Amino acid sequence: NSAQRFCPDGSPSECHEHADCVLERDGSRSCVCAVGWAGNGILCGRDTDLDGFPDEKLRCPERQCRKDNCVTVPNSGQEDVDRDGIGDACDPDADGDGVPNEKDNCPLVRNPDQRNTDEDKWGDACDNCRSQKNDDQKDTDQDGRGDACDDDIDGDRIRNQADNCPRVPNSDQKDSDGDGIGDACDNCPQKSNPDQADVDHDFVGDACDSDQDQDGDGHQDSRDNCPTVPNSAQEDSDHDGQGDACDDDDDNDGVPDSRDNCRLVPNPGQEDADRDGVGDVCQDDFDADKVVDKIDVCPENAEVTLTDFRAFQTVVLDPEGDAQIDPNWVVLNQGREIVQTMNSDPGLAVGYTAFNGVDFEGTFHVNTVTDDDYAGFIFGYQDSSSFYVVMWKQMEQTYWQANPFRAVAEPGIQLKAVKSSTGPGEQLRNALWHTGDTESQVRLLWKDPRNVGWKDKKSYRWFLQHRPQVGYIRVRFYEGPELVADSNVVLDTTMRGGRLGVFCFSQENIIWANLRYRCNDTIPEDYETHQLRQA
Ligand SMILES: *[C@@H]1O[C@H](CO)[C@@H](O[C@@H]2O[C@H](CO)[C@@H](O[C@@H]3O[C@H](CO[C@H]4O[C@H](CO)[C@@H](O)[C@H](O)[C@@H]4O)[C@@H](O)[C@H](O)[C@@H]3O)[C@H](O)[C@H]2NC(C)=O)[C@H](O)[C@H]1NC(C)=O
Ligand SMILES: [Ca+2]
Ligand SMILES: [Ca+2]
Ligand SMILES: [Ca+2]
Ligand SMILES: [Ca+2]
Ligand SMILES: [Ca+2]
Ligand SMILES: [Ca+2]
Ligand SMILES: [Ca+2]
Ligand SMILES: [Ca+2]
Ligand SMILES: [Ca+2]
Ligand SMILES: [Ca+2]
Ligand SMILES: [Ca+2]
Ligand SMILES: [Ca+2]
Ligand SMILES: [Ca+2]
Ligand SMILES: [Ca+2]
Ligand SMILES: [Ca+2]
Ligand SMILES: [Ca+2]
Ligand SMILES: [Ca+2]
Ligand SMILES: [Ca+2]
Ligand SMILES: [Ca+2]
Ligand SMILES: [Ca+2]
Ligand SMILES: [Ca+2]
Ligand SMILES: [Ca+2]
Ligand SMILES: [Ca+2]
Ligand SMILES: [Ca+2]
Ligand SMILES: [Ca+2]
Ligand SMILES: [Ca+2]
Ligand SMILES: [Ca+2]
Ligand SMILES: [Ca+2]
Ligand SMILES: [Ca+2]
Ligand SMILES: [Ca+2]
Repeated sequence: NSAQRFCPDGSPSECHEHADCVLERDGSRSCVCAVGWAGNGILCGRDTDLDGFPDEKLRCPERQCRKDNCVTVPNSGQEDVDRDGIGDACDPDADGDGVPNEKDNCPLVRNPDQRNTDEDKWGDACDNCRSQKNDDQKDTDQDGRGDACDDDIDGDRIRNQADNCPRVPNSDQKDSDGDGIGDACDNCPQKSNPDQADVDHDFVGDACDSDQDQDGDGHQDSRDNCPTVPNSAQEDSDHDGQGDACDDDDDNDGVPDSRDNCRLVPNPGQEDADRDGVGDVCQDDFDADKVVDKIDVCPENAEVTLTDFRAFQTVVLDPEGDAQIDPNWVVLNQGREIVQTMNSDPGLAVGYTAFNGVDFEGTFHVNTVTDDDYAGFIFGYQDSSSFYVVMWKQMEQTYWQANPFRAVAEPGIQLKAVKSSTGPGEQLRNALWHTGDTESQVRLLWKDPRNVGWKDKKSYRWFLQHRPQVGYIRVRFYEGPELVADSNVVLDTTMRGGRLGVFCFSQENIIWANLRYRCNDTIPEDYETHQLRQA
């Protein structure tokens, strides 16, 4: 029998049995349903597919109270085009136009006529390049004309053939070295590297690249706005050249941040609308990003703001190709849900924001009985040769390519460090498939002692904690409401910060739903416990 708890401030909690009381930085507090449950904090219903919408409707009136419109397929976007109560994620005819999904060249825009003049994946009714095949449907400047159609693909009003950065906008067209490649998109804005050689594919060309990075934050010294402090996120509030992590007045208003109250907005006076410790222009907006602290994913970082994965770099881990099918990625739920539909070569979707200390949670689900291969997530991504990966494989299996070596994979969660000395290729590939260490490639920092694969159409919630400063790594897995695997504190210092993403390898129809990341440098307690308990 469980009883009513008190909030973190000691006031009596008034949350649901299956909700926690959290207090925000302004000493207000709110309830959140615990993993396996959904609603506001006060009403919690069971959440079967771990996606934030409950199996039954609830009496409160916020999105998360209305009944999940795909009870078992995770769909945090809750998308329902034809608004018929069946979610796109599990409605036989998503747009209700007669043509069932599998046979509909435009599954979400209605088009019984099924016209498709170029014969690419997409019907005319929803193809941003009518007479030009282009299944990936890239529209870099969000204009309507896909790239394959666009005479100004990046929308900077400079024509493509007359644009020295034909894809990265730059109306000033500055090329500060004449290599022909414009500053806005030259991997080397200082040195002529017309050929653009980038041997390691870290996106620093050769005439630039030093491969010197002493703090391990994934930034070249030559190019690290704060060389000795791991600061992968690279913030520099004032723009004064030196990043916050070493800078002594990150905003510049004369007050040292050693003793300042609006550390990130100019406030030379330390003046207030109230006496409470915080200042003024930064009251409930520490970083004045005009996004209130409570909702701000990186409450003291001006450019990051909201968990958002729709801007993502795509990495391919065996570029030669074995299947020569590339994973293909769909984002949904406003950048808070990723989906991968192919039975593909290895690959990573990786978001553009980087982090120091970070918390990252998602729901892993493989929406299909078919295959039994690998899915996972990525944190501390620095480049295609340096990152941390968590992968899981349904079925024990020896990889079919016996070259370059025999890679055998086991069921059951793996934590791996990837520091490849070769990069995307044959080696890294078998290295990633193999459950164990590969001499110049991968180290298996942790594996789940259960040795249990993921179940077909089942939904698991993951919670990562990374603290690059102290090399702290810790991952938890929940199946339904119950915790099922815990790595414990894994100390490892290979990439001291990086970017977040997802990984897949040979597995069609994975959903990563209800994705959340946030800034967190406050180091977990059981770190010093771990450190002390060397007795
Ligand atoms: C950023 O990271 C910080 C550390 O990793 C996070 O701070 C931690 O916040 C939690 C608050 O939940 C504190 O942990 C404990 O909370 C429990 C809650 O009771 C329930 O859980 C316990 C197991 O702890 C279980 O036994 C019970 O049955 C309950 O179901 C309390 O019982 C404890 O007193 C304890 O406070 C950590 O102490 C706190 N650590 C630190 C170092 O601050 C922080 O919240 C993260 N911030 C984010 C995501 O914004
Ligand atoms: Ca009470
Ligand atoms: Ca649900
Ligand atoms: Ca659902
Ligand atoms: Ca529908
Ligand atoms: Ca329908
Ligand atoms: Ca249809
Ligand atoms: Ca249609
Ligand atoms: Ca077409
Ligand atoms: Ca087309
Ligand atoms: Ca375009
Ligand atoms: Ca252009
Ligand atoms: Ca355009
Ligand atoms: Ca351009
Ligand atoms: Ca240049
Ligand atoms: Ca150059
Ligand atoms: Ca390079
Ligand atoms: Ca490099
Ligand atoms: Ca560095
Ligand atoms: Ca640094
Ligand atoms: Ca600065
Ligand atoms: Ca500072
Ligand atoms: Ca400064
Ligand atoms: Ca200051
Ligand atoms: Ca200030
Ligand atoms: Ca104040
Ligand atoms: Ca803010
Ligand atoms: Ca922010
Ligand atoms: Ca299967
Ligand atoms: Ca297989
Ligand atoms: Ca496969």
